[PDB]
Amino acid sequence: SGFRKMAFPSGKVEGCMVQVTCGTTTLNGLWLDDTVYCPRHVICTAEDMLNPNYEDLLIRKSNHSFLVQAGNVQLRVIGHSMQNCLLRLKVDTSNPKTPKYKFVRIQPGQTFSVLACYNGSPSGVYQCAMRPNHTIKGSFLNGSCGSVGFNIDYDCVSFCYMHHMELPTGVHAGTDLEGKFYGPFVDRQTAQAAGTDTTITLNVLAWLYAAVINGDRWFLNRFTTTLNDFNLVAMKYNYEPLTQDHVDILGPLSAQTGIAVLDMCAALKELLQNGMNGRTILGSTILEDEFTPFDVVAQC
Amino acid sequence: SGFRKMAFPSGKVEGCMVQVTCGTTTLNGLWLDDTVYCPRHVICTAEDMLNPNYEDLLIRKSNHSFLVQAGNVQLRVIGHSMQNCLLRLKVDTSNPKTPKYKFVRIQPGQTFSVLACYNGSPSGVYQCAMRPNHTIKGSFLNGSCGSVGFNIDYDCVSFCYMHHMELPTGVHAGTDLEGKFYGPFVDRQTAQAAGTDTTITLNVLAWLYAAVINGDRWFLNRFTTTLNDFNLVAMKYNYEPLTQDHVDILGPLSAQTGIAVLDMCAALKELLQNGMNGRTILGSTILEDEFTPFDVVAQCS
Repeated sequence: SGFRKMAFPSGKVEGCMVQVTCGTTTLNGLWLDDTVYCPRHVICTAEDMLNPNYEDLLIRKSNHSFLVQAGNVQLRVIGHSMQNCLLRLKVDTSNPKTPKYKFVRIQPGQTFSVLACYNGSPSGVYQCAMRPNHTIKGSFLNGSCGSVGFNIDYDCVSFCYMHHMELPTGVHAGTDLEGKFYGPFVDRQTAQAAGTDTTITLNVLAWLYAAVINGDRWFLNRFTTTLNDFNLVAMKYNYEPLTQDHVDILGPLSAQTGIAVLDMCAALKELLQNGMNGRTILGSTILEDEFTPFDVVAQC
Repeated sequence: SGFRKMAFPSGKVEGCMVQVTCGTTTLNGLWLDDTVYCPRHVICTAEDMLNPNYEDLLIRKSNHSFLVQAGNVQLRVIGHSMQNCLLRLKVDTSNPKTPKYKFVRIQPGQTFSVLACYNGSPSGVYQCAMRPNHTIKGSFLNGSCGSVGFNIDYDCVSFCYMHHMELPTGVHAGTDLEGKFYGPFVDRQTAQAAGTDTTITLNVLAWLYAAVINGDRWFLNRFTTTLNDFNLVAMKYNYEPLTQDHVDILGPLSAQTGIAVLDMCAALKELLQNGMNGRTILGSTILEDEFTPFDVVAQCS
C-alpha cells in the first residue's frame, strides 16, 4: 500500500557520470565503454551561444581542449566528434562500470528517472514524465547540463534523456542519447517558448481508477460516451485525445474495478465541462497526470 | 529551478542488499562488512507470527537454517545473534562494496531515502519523512521487509530505518539499525494503530520558502505575527509548535528570500484559517510537510 512516485535505483547510472570541461564551462557527461557523451554547447562561450556555428567551433577545438574527469581520474581524450546536439569524446579507457544499456527515444506521457548531477557527481534521483509539449518539469540548477534520464529493465539501462537547458517558464528541455532534441528546441540563445501544454489524459484516467480503488465514487455517472465524442471534448479542454492503445492499456484497471473504459471517459467528460467544484478526488482538488496506469497497477 | 521530491543516489546502498531465507520465508537483508542485518520475523512460520517468543524460536535454529544470497554468490552463515527486532547474521565473507557508514536513529520530521527491495533485489528509491506518530507513509508491497532508509552525507551512508510491516491503515512501521522500533509497534501479527499524526510545521514553512524561491508568492501577505500567536493557531490546526530553534533553522531561507520567519508564519496562519483559495503551491492543493529546511536549501540554493 501507498502511492509514491518512485525512481529506479541509480547505481548503474552513477557509475557512468563524469565531469567534462571545455574552456571555462564544466558540465556532466555519460561515460559508456570508451565513449563520453555530453551536450555540445560545452564548446561554446557566452558570445557564441547567441548564434553558434557548431561545425566551426568544433573545427577550432583539439583533443586536448576537452577535459574529462571520473572521480579522481583524468581521462585522456583521443578523438572527438559531434552527433546532432551531442559531443562524443573518445577516451583511451573503457568504463569498467559500463552496464548493459540501450538508447531509446521516449514518447510524451511516459515516465523516466533522472539522476541530477553536478561536476560529474550525482546529487539526487527523481521520477518525471515527458510532457505532451516535449518538456519536462524537473529540478535542475546551474551545472546540471548533461544529467541523464533513464529507465531500467532487468539489468539493462535504457537511456532516454540528457539535459540541455531550462526554458523561460522554468521547464526543461533536452535530447535523446542520439542528440536529437525532444520537441522543436535548439541549443541556441534564441527566444524559445514551449508550446501550450496539454494534460496527459491516459494518466488522469489511471488516477480516476485509483480513486475508485480507494473508495472515491462521486464523479462516476450513468452517462454513456463513444471514444470519438470523448476525444472531441478532451481536445476542447486541452486534454490529449485517447488513443486505441490507450484504451487497451486501461483494460486491467477496468477489469479490477468493473468500470468500462468509456464509462470512466464519460465521468472525466463531465469533470472537464463542469469542474470538480471543490470536491476532492484522492484528497486533491486538481487532477494528477504524472501517475501512469503502470504506476497504479504495480502499486495497487 | 523547479521543485521535486528527490532521493539520494542509491548506488552505495544497492551493493549492500542481499536476500535472506529461512524456511519458505524470504526477505531483504543489509550486508555490511561480515554482518547481514534483517528483520527477525524471517525466523517465524505462519503460526509463530501470531504469538512469537523470539528467544525461544531463535535458539532452535542453526547457522544452516539461514540461506543468504548476494546476487549469484551464496554466503555462509557462521554465527548469529538477535538485537532487539533485528537478526544479525555473521557471514564468512566481508562485503567488498561496504560503504563508509553509521547507524543513526532519526527524529520525527526528518527525511530519508528508501530503497525498496524484493527478494534481495532493489526495485525503487524514494524520499519520505519520519511522521510525528512514528510511522512512514511509504509504498511497500509483500516481500519488501528489510528494505532500508538512509541519508548520504558526502561519502558516508547513515542508515536509519529498516522496514518491518504495514499497519491496517496502510502506513509503514519499522526499526532503526539497532532493531528498536520507531513508535509503540511490535513485530507481531496483531492489529496495531498509530497515534494521531500532526503536521510538521517547520517543513511546511521550508516548502513555502521553496515556493517563493521558485517565483510563486501569491499566498504572502502584509501581516506578521508573534511566535506565541502563531502557536495558538498551530495547536488549533493540529500543527507542531514552532520553537525559537526552528525559527533559527529557517534563518538562511529567510535571508535568501528576504521574508522574515514570522512573516512567513503570518502567511501560513492565513492559509490554515482561510484555505488555499482554489490555488496551488508548487503544484499542490495540500500543504506539504515532508521537505526539511535542509532539503530545500540543497535543492534551491
